[PDB]
Amino acid sequence: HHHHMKRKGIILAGGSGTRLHPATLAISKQLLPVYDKPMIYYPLSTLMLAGIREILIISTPQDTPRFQQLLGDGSNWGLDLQYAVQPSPDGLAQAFLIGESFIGNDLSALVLGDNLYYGHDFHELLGSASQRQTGASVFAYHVLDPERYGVVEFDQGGKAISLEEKPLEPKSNYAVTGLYFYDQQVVDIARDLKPSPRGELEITDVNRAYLERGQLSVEIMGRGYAWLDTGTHDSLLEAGQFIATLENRQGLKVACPEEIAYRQKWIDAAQLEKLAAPLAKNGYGQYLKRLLTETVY
Amino acid sequence: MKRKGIILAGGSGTRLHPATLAISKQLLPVYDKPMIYYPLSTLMLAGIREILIISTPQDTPRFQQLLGDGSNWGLDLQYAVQPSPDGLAQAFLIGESFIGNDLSALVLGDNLYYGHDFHELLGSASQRQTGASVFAYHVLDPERYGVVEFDQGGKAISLEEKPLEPKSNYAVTGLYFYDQQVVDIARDLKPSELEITDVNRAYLERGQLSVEIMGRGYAWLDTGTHDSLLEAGQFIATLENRQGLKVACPEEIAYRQKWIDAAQLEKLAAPLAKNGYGQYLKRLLTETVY
Amino acid sequence: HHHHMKRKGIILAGGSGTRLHPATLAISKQLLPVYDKPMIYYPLSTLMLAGIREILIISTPQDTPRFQQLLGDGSNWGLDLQYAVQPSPDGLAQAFLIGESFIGNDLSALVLGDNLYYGHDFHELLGSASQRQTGASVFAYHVLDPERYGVVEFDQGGKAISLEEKPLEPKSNYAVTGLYFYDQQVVDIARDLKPSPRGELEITDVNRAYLERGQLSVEIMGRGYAWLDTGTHDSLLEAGQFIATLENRQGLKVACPEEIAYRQKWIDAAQLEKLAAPLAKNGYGQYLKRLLTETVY
Amino acid sequence: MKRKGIILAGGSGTRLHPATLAISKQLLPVYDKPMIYYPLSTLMLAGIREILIISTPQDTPRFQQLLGDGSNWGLDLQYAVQPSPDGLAQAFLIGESFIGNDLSALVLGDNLYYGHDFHELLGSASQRQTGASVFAYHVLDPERYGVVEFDQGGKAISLEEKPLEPKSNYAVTGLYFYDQQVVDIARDLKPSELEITDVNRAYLERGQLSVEIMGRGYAWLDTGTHDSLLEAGQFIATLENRQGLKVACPEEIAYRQKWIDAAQLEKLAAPLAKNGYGQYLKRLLTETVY
Ligand SMILES: Nc1c(NC(=O)c2ccccc2)c(=O)[nH]c(=O)n1Cc1ccccc1
Ligand SMILES: Nc1c(NC(=O)c2ccccc2)c(=O)[nH]c(=O)n1Cc1ccccc1
Ligand SMILES: Nc1c(NC(=O)c2ccccc2)c(=O)[nH]c(=O)n1Cc1ccccc1
Ligand SMILES: Nc1c(NC(=O)c2ccccc2)c(=O)[nH]c(=O)n1Cc1ccccc1
Ligand SMILES: [Cl-]
Ligand SMILES: [Cl-]
Ligand SMILES: [Cl-]
Ligand SMILES: [Cl-]
Repeated sequence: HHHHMKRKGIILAGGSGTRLHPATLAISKQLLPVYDKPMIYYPLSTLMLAGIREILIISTPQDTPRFQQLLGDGSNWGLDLQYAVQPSPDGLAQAFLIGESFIGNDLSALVLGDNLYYGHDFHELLGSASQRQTGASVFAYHVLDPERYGVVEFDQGGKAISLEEKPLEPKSNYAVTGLYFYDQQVVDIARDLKPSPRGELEITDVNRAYLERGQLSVEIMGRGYAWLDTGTHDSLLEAGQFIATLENRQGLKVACPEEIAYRQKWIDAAQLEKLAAPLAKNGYGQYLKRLLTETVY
Repeated sequence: MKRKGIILAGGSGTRLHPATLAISKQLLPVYDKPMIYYPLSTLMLAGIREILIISTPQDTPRFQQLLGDGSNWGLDLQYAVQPSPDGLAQAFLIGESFIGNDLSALVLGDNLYYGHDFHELLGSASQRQTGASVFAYHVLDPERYGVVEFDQGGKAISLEEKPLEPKSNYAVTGLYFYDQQVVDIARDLKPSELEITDVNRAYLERGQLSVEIMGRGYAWLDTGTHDSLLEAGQFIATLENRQGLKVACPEEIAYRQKWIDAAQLEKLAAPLAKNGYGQYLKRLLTETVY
Repeated sequence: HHHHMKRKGIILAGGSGTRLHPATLAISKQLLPVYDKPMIYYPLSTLMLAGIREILIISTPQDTPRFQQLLGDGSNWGLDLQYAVQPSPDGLAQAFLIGESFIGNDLSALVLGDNLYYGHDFHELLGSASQRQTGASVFAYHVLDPERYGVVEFDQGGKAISLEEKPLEPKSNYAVTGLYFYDQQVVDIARDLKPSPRGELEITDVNRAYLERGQLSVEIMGRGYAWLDTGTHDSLLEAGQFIATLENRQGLKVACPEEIAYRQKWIDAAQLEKLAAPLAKNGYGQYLKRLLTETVY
Repeated sequence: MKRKGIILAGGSGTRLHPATLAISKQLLPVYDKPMIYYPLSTLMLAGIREILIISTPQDTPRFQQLLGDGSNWGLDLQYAVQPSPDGLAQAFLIGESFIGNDLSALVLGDNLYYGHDFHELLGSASQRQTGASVFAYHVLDPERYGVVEFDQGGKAISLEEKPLEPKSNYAVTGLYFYDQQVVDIARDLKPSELEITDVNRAYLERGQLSVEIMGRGYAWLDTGTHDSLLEAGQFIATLENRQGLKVACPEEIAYRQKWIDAAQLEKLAAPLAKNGYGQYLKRLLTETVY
């Protein structure tokens, strides 16, 4: 027949299996707080910073109602939030099959629900990835332990020439972060994925697909950014200390969704005033109130 | 006489919202385990095996899922709800039939204790068949708590809940031992909240309150703020990683109290075998820890 | 008679009096480590990032030999380091009287020896301040406790219109950080300063002087930067945790002077190899060695 | 018999360079006070007032400036140098004339201890007039230390310094009590370094080594890395800020041992009056701390 561009977001905030049991037995990792807010506020704030307003949250059946209770339909923050369940954790690239109907014919963005980013001109780094309407965009960050991640190899010109998932002998220390930008080809790339030996559909196979077509942009997220680790109990604790230090220093919050919707002009002063009221007695609501007065450059 | 325990893990209101908007504080981890493991481990260390967990209606199912009926750790867990947050002393009205004609002990679900000879320090409270024991602890901010005042001879002469002008820096901790009188004292309480400090004052007036000092060489950790939640997890991380030993591991404590045997400990470590907690429980079977 | 532009740096790493006694009784604050290196490496690294190679370190008479033992004459790192003593702490603006001969007819830069900065495109933020050959440049950063600092007030257009030192009622939450860029007028501005009521020559009077002549640029250092606090034992501990978290995450060091001189091309591979050798057994020397191999973007 | 003390605060080589390039580790603060205050406070808590500080030649003047002759805190401090880092047992050759015919105790200048009833735990070692006492502590990484092996009955049967295959996870801590034999045992040692574990093995072979367990409810903190230095300061910050009480404050401990009086404590707090440490010492004059 005959047919005659915006970008949707997906947050994968599914099962971390038993790795962090028993800490995570009664509740999933992405609802645990990092200092003063739930973990999912951070990657959600990241999507919002990319200008993305229509967002699918993928979680386990057990925990979806709790994600729904925390976040609603998004209307309070100028967003539209929908929900989908992942019955079993079959790999990150399942997000695109699970989210196939949500995505439709649009461009998309995947963020892991346990990743947090901090640093200056992050809005602008996401802007270039979001503005690119063709191909895929990922970010490479220097890490101590690249063997844990998808690793990107660069030629002497600085061109990305290979990707490898958890290599025993990394070709560089540049890990692919858990924020991915995709055009309309990804659902089709995802549907042709064959499981890997450990029973998972690998995002690195999706990104390699783009690489082999010449449509993978790999931007460096520099060392002046913090891409923090929530993979261990220890790293979770370091992520909370990190955010506490920045917030207590500056009197500004990292990854406050109310604030970000306010600054984007997705909600207005009066709506922000309403969101503050039920939290007026604690520091978070008193912080939302203070935003109405102050110019923050 | 057998002593029954109660963990009160009720609501903290909106004070830590949005961090606790999704789920109650006592289910969140402190470092490597759910917060409630810590006060539970305290009761177990006092020899207490029959225990009532009281939480909000929304969250009981989840305490219940986490901990079950206790039988896997040689405990006998029961559960009950606190519909609204109307004071710690409701624990004894909600827990009345559970307690029966027995001695009891109440620990708050968010209190963490650490230190040497804690088993002994709780032994002396536990073995008192008569009266009540509580613990006083020096703190920077006594206004936040029940404050005990002492005479020059070291005798408790008043308790005050959240006084504007604390009489001392001694704060009553969230661990309480009681005889058969506490239910009836709980039942005649009048709202101020139904205050645990009124329960303890009732025993004080009758010369039946033992106020033992919990010395400066014990850790009574603060989980009342986001900052103090953090310091607590850092505090436990430092101890566990220095020693290769875990703080408030119920499976280990059951095993050491001989409430479960080596074969049961082995089955418990099986599901967790690929991570550090299972590896740890496996390592306990063949190492002597003094 | 008849006469016929580079920028020199000064690090003020003098007396913190008795405020941090007894921690600082046997040694000055600026030699205490922040995680894995001495505190003075951080502000020194900041000057180096601004392209500054000729640097005066001002310390107490008691501690100069220890600053000299740590840092030498700078030749090992492609720098020229000189030393001057401050017999009594009479205020930060004394740096210009103490450093009058060192400065000569050049432009200058003052950094406090206990300030540390982290964040992306810091090189570029310093570049604009350093390239400005006229007037003064300072940086304003949002803090929880502006009452502790020099506070900058902005009009609705975002123009700086006043400065106040430790105001009881701050006009904004924007504090002036401890990095200052100056033209050839500063030594003369400094020499006319009259002590303040508490017996100190105030840098805020110097900056107000520039403001009243229309030659103070106040650039915002955004919230995506960390300007960390070493004013208390607590904040010192948070600064060390902060740097440990970033360094252990990335496998890169913050404020490694050897690395920065290497990357600037002030020293070469073989010199860096020599600086590594006496530290080869510890993580710091093994890190200097690894830099010779790897491309870090 | 009077027992004299030695703090060994010698060189850590280049291991923490460049952080310690400027000055030795034991002069750096842990949170709010210089590291050496902590092992010093340990000796004081054991009743030890006559103390020899041994440090590198470069740094002695500065230990000497920091601490003086001790008289202001009711101590009697002396000082001596360790020219090179040739093993902890040199402490007894360097300290030989200082020790004389007396009993002695050696603490490493970078060891931190915390916990309840520490005064008592050191009392039982201190009061032994014969033989040597050391402390064993469970740790994750016993290879880094002197490792003690026990028989099924809990008796020490071997000590090994930094074994490649530790026999247990029990590590000997950096606090050692000795009788009059240690100098002569130190003097017959042969370089392996002159090893403190050889000194302790000499007493073991003669049935004269008391190996007491320092339980899991005590903190023996690690200052051997940059990471463990940090965890230690965080650990002390959390205790001091929770309690409003300081850990290892020599002035306070002198005052409580009645080695200095209220008027002396008052003069000590005067120079520090504008900061928290002086304010703290002033606050100790009019508060009862149990
Ligand atoms: N840039 C901001 C902002 N600022 C904005 O989102 C913003 C939005 C529109 C215009 C200007 C600034 C904020 O309010 N909170 C915040 O954490 N950041 C940093 C951030 C945001 C999301 C994820 C990681 C870091
Ligand atoms: N004392 C123990 C023990 N020891 C025991 O449970 C025990 C009990 C009876 C006999 C032998 C060991 C332990 O295994 N785990 C633990 O965390 N502690 C300390 C502790 C226990 C509860 C709360 C805070 C600290
Ligand atoms: N930008 C760098 C760099 N990179 C450089 O200095 C550099 C120098 C010349 C060209 C490219 C990069 C570094 O090596 N270490 C470092 O801590 N930073 C960040 C930094 C440097 C100084 C003060 C605060 C943060
Ligand atoms: N026990 C005390 C005390 N208590 C005393 O010194 C003391 C000694 C004799 C009688 C009464 C109190 C103190 O004041 N400060 C302190 O840090 N402690 C614990 C301690 C002391 C040294 C090292 C590690 C922990
Ligand atoms: Cl960067
Ligand atoms: Cl104690
Ligand atoms: Cl920014
Ligand atoms: Cl113990």
